[PDB]
Amino acid sequence: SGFRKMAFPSGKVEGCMVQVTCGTTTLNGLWLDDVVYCPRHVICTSEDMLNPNYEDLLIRKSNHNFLVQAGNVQLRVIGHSMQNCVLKLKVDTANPKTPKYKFVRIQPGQTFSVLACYNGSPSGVYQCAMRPNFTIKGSFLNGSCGSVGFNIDYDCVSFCYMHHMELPTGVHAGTDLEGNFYGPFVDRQTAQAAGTDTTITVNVLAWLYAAVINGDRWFLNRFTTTLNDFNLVAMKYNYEPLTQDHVDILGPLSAQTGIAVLDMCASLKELLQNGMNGRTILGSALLEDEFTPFDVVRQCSGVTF
Amino acid sequence: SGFRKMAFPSGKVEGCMVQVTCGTTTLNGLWLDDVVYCPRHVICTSEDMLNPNYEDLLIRKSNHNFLVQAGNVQLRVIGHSMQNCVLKLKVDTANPKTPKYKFVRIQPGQTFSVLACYNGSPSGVYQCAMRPNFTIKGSFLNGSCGSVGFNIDYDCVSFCYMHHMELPTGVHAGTDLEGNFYGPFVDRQTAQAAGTDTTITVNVLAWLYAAVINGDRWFLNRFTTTLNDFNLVAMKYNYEPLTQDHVDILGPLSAQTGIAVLDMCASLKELLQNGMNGRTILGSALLEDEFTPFDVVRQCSGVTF
Ligand SMILES: *[C@](O)(C(=O)NC)[C@H](CC[C@H](C)F)NC(=O)[C@@H]1[C@H]2CCC[C@H]2CN1C(=O)[C@@H](NC(=O)OC)C(C)(C)C
Ligand SMILES: *[C@](O)(C(=O)NC)[C@H](CC[C@H](C)F)NC(=O)[C@@H]1[C@H]2CCC[C@H]2CN1C(=O)[C@@H](NC(=O)OC)C(C)(C)C
Repeated sequence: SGFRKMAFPSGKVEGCMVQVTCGTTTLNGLWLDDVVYCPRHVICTSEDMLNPNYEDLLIRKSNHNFLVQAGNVQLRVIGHSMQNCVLKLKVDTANPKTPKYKFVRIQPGQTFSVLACYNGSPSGVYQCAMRPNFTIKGSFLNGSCGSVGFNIDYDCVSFCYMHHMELPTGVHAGTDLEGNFYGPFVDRQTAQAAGTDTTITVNVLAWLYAAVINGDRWFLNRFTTTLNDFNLVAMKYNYEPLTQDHVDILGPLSAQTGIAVLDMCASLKELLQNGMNGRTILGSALLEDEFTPFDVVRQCSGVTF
Repeated sequence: SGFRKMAFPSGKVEGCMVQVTCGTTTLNGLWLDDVVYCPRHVICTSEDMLNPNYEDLLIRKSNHNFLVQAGNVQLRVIGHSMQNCVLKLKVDTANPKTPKYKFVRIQPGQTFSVLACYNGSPSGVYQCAMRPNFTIKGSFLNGSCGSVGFNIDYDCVSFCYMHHMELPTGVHAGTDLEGNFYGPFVDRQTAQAAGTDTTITVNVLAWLYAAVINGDRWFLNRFTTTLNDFNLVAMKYNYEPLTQDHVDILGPLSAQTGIAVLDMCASLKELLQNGMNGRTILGSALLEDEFTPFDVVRQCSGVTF
């Protein structure tokens, strides 16, 4: 038993991390087969940043201007191109540690692990969610740009995030591995504010199921609710609507515990309207929304990779 | 900015994880050079467990009875011995992925990462603290025995924990890599209860410094306290005494923020006596005690490995 915020094992991603330097700027890149992916702003100084013309800056670079280091070893760059907000540096050596991988654009509410890196060297790993407002609540210092987020399914690493920016209040924005930002954000140092965030209702329910599985049952009430009536309450408390798809996705946890989803919704409604009254659930004094149903099953069933 | 519970990158440990089977029992082992370390209870059935005589059970085993698998590959066992609560299986192949390593017995209050594993395959990684009562609040399912806890210092993996048991209320007990339990516990299925736990005061202070560094300052008051007067309050709230060593260890964070440790102690005293009043600190509605001062510096300074 027990329940922790649990990241994927990071080894398969660690073997892909490199350092990319262009001029004065150094950040991280991702080396897969014979391509290194990194944020396009490696080609900028911190005066280009107010509004860089990246296409223009890149035309004045050539392959040799990119210093790519995998540990101690320089990798010779033999081609380069820009795809949205990422650069692809073709190198003359394929990474022998490349795992089976895919690039995937994740949906808001889904979780992933971040391997935070500096100068191509991993610092730590932690689990995040893509927030409904397309930011992530990460932990990043200057030098972490190009760090990636990912999920692992058996042997296959699905890369979903590359770090680019920090927005006001210490939240983070970035791209998929095709270089397309999540959310309305752009890679320039200009006033941009995230939309107002919302709580990921299906994930809160998943975490209440995790609590039940772990024997922390105190909040289960004797009632039920309709989907529509629950959503009227979710709206008031800035929770996202619960859909029938969400109900179906919660099916495995509902079956395991014998608690119908709409019964769990009645218990969550009471928690929203009345509070926790100083009690905890799974050691938390707030309702947690960064565990997906799959995260709960994986952690409560021992899924390995 | 940002602050997350952050585990060490797990790759160097993943490359050491194997499966060990003896008879009906399968669990995880740690393969370093030509030795596999695992819990001695691999030689038990789940009837031996009330009170096994491990020395006696082991005399009736020979090398070939231990099936050790590293991924797809069986490793031939050529020697075995017992050291306290761990078995050491000598194998005929040295692990080529062995990192620089040490075995270290950590002190209560210190943190480490756990790589949870099943059938020799890693499932996830998370950060824990050794509690003052010598348990850890982990996340472990049957099959996770032999999973290890560790810290990384640049290139060197310091292994500090191997998982053996779960105690009432879903907390966990285990050994160092010399097989000596943390705490009074024994590897048998007999009534054992942890001592009453306490809150790790120096770590709470470290986390308040992390909050200040991240701009979450609301709880800083205008006062100071003496060490003695603070400890009288810590005692009442089941917090461990703060020592001068702790004050000195907090020096780097105090210097960074300009807040003297005893001034931060006055702010913590007020939080203990008055509560948070529904506010959060670093996104938490409770005071967090599983970040050490070093954890805060590492995460707020970008230390890599
Ligand atoms: C990376 O570029 C990096 O690590 N480089 C070595 C950094 C990481 C900063 C934090 C830790 F996330 N990101 C930037 O500095 C980006 C930069 C590229 C896109 C536009 C440029 C500014 N920038 C920012 O994050 C700014 N954010 C901002 O303008 O938001 C509207 C701030 C944080 C520098 C003000
Ligand atoms: C490991 O042995 C394992 O994973 N084996 C495949 C397990 C892990 C159990 C949980 C997830 F931690 N541990 C045990 O079952 C141990 C076992 C070895 C030492 C004594 C034996 C009982 N045991 C327990 O953890 C029991 N704890 C207990 O007796 O505490 C006083 C319980 C949890 C099985 C009752």
